[PDB]
Amino acid sequence: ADWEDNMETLNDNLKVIEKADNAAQVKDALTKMRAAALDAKKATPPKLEDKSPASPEMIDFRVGFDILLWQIHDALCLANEGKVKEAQAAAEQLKTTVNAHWQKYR
Amino acid sequence: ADWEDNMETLNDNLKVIEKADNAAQVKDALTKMRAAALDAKKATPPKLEDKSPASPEMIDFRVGFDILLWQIHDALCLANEGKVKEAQAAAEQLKTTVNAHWQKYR
Amino acid sequence: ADWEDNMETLNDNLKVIEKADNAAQVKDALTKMRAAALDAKKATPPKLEDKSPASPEMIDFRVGFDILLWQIHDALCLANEGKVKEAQAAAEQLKTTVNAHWQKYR
Ligand SMILES: [Ca+2]
Ligand SMILES: [Ca+2]
Ligand SMILES: [Ca+2]
Ligand SMILES: [Ca+2]
Ligand code: NA
Ligand SMILES: [Zn+2]
Ligand SMILES: [Zn+2]
Repeated sequence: ADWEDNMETLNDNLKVIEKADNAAQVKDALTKMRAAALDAKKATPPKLEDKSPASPEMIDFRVGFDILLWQIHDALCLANEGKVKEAQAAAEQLKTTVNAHWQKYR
Repeated sequence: ADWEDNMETLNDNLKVIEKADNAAQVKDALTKMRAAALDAKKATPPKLEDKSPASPEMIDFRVGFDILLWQIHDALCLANEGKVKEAQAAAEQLKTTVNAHWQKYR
Repeated sequence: ADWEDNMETLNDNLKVIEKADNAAQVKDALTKMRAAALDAKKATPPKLEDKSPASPEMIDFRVGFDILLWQIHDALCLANEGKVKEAQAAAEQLKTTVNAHWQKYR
């Protein structure tokens, strides 16, 4: 449900970044990604729906989103200094982390 | 500090930022806000005292402080580059989020 | 990695930062510290091995690594601006936090 919609939002803004030209477009898209990742962090993903809220699996899930958030931050920092090409290359690796998380927990 | 005291710290420093003259005052206030938001993640609002510490409700509460922390980060990054007016405008957005969290959990 | 090996990594990279000659070296060390701290967030330290993963003590432990992560970020923000000496001074606060965490949780 809502976790899946957050995953899709992350992918949409990744495509937005991959087809961007100036630094402010990349920044806007990464900011939307950060918001979607934070919204997903509080969800219970489909694979873990049968586990206790107190399970170590859910803590690992949430810390994985913290890792994604610091990767988003690095891309955003590159974009905020006008390094558009480097920001887009960092976002290419974000595609991996985002969709690996998607595929791990769906 | 308990949750209400940490929220008071957030609001006191939002006022300091609103009335600030230079970048050093804004940076000091935002650093205090960051410390308060992190400390608040260890607290429990009175209406959630009967919930499990990792219940979805308490996860939502802690991740709401993560959302605040990333908005604080944006404002502090602006203040660190001497962008005082942009940092104050971002702190005005911070007040909205702080108020919404206050209303949600008090 | 387990908690102790992550603490080893944090201490090793604090030494690297202290002796570092340029911004690339400081950025690399701080990035490794960030990774070790995020990994340690999924661990259980020796003092809390008799506590539940979702106990209040373990939530407080994870928030302590969030605090460290934001201090790492401050030093990394300085290094990203080429302010090597200021970043090393900031890493003095990391040493205090890391040492206190070692003493509290070993
Ligand atoms: Ca009060
Ligand atoms: Ca209640
Ligand atoms: Ca060892
Ligand atoms: Ca060693
Ligand atoms: Na070593
Ligand atoms: Zn947690
Ligand atoms: Zn930053």
